[PDB]
This record gives sequence, structure tokens and C-alpha cells, in this order.
Amino acid sequence: SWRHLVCYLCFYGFMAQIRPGESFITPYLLGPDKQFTREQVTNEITPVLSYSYLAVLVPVFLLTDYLRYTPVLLLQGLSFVSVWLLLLLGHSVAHMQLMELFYSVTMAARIAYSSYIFSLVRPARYQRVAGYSRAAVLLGVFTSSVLGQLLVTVGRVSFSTLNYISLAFLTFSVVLALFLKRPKRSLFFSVLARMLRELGDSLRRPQLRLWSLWWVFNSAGYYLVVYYVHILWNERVYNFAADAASTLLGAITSFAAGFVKIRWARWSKLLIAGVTATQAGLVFLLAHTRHPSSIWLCYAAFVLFRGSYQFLVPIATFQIASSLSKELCALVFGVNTFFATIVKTIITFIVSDVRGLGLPVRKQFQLYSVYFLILSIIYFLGAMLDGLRH
Repeated sequence: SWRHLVCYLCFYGFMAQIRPGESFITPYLLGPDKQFTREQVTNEITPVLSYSYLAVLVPVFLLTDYLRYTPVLLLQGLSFVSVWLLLLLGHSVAHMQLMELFYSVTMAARIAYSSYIFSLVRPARYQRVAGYSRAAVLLGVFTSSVLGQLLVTVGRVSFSTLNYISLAFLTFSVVLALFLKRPKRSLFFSVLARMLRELGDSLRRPQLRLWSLWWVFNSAGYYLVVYYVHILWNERVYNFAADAASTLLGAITSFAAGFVKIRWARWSKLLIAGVTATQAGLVFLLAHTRHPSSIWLCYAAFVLFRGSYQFLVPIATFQIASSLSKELCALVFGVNTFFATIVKTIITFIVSDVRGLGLPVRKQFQLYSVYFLILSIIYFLGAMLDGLRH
């Protein structure tokens, strides 16, 4: 328990993020093996993922606390294994839709890990473990992306061999998940009413409410910028370089966030306001760039934006866990993720849709920068009001 409780947890996160074939799923489907046209992939396969993610996430956060966080992690690993099995053995569109449903399950089942890190360790070590786990997860993502790109570009492996490597890594990740310490049954746990009442009582607290609003709104803006950053530049090797550098800086900043010594009652709002203002500036930098010999600055801005967000994420998770005097950390995590996805979808429908305020990608990023600026301004006003009522 001295090393294989935290070191093993970080290793499991790192190796569970290892999926070399994850970033090449769409080219694999649009390849000689699967022989799928663009129409089938674009508007018959990925819609299943987009429309099922929330439908899977809704029970996930309700069940992860009661079943404890180990079964949900094992389910996520098995769902990734099923995703890759369907990738290697699917022939029809229905198989790919089922694979995307399992992928939505996998993406919904990460709050289980994000809370399991807190459930394992004493509350006095919440900040460091939150940083360690996020650093390990982002290092795993970076390693998976770099390994896949190396295997497909400089290496001469096919998309099938890369997917076989990913399946082997997922099998090893499942084996690792099979040896995770399941926490105690917990005093907590209709039960729904109990968890809803506890969620309300805990949201009454100021430290949890402040970082839950950040999770709902800053993450929604983060995912809007990250998802639309690829279309903005495309409207190539350097794009993957920017993504990998962003992921590495995010891992470094998440690791550093577990060592910062800040009194999280007077400068918690100020830190959020400063980070959000910096993110607004970086998104404006990503938006207002049109010089051909300036893409290095755009990539640096994107890297710094992702680094700032992944620096504040472990702080948010540790502050939410420490402000919860109940085994409902994953319920709050999932509720925040669900509301962040709802806000992201709403902003996507407004800024990017024919029915809504239809705008090009550059105007979309300008709107995202304005949104981040509004969030920063709100957090600065909240910090000023909190400091005035000392």
C-alpha cells in the first residue's frame, strides 16, 4: 500500500490513456480495410457518439459512487476493448454505431477515475494526488498520440497493426484495472433523493459552488476551442505537433498544480479570474491571426491555453473533493461534466448553426474569446465582492 496505491494508480491512468489507434479511427474507417464512404462516417457513425455521450453519462455518475469507482473503471476498459474489437471485426454501419456507443461509454467513465484518485487517499493528500493523476493521464494521452503518429508516419505499420497494438495496450490496461483497490462501502448509500439532497447541501458551500461553476462553463469553453481549433487551421504535421505540445504542457502544469501552496479561500476566485482572462487572450490570439508566417504564435497560444486549463483542472477536482463531506465526489464530477457538455452544445448551436447566429470559424473563435472574457469579468467581479465583504 506504500507504493502501489498512488504510483500504481498513476501508472494505471497512464497506460489506460494509451490508445495509439484512437486518433486514426476515422482514417481507418475511410480506408481500404473497412471501405466506408465519407457520408456513412460523418452523418451515420459519429452522430451516435455525439448523441449517446450524455445518455450514457447520466447513469454513470449516479452509479459510480454506489458501485464504487473500480467497477466503472473496469467497465471503461472493457468498453475500450469492445470498441477496438468492433473496429477490427465490424463490417456494417451498425457495428460502427455500436462501437461509437461503447466509445461514448468510455468517455463518460473517466469521472470514475477522477474521483477514485480522491477516494483512495487521505484528504490531506488530495491536492498532490489530483495533480499526480491528471499528470499521468495527460502523459498517457501524449504518449498514445506520439506513438500512433510515429507508427503511422515514420513507422510503416498499417492501420490494422496499429489497432492491434492499441488492443493489446487496452487488454493490459484492463488487466491493470483488475487489481485496483476497491474503496470501502462508505456510510452513505429512495437513495436518489438522498444523493440529490446531499448534492444541494454541498453546493450550498462556497468552495464547491465556485469550482463547479468553473467546471460547467470554463470546460465548455475549453472543449469548444479545442474541438474547433482543428477546423480553424484546416479552413498538417505541425497540427499534431501543436496537439502533442499542448498535451505535454498540460501534463506538466497538472503535475505542478499539486505542489502550489495557495490559501484556497481568498485567492481561489482571483486565480480563476486570472486564468480565464489569460485563456480569453489566448483564444483571441487564435482567432485574430491571419498572417501565413505567424502559425508558430498560434500554436504557442493553443499550447498555453490547454496548459492553463489542465493546470486549473486538478485544482478544481481537489477543491471539489475536499469540499464534499460525502462519498459523492463522482456524482458532482459527472453533474459538472453533463452541464458543461450541455453548455458546449448550446453554444455550438448558437454560434455554429444555420438556425442560430451562423458564423464562420474565425467568428466562432472570436465569440469564444468574448465568452471567456465574460467569464473572467464575472470571476473578477465575484472576487472583488468577496474581498469587499471581508
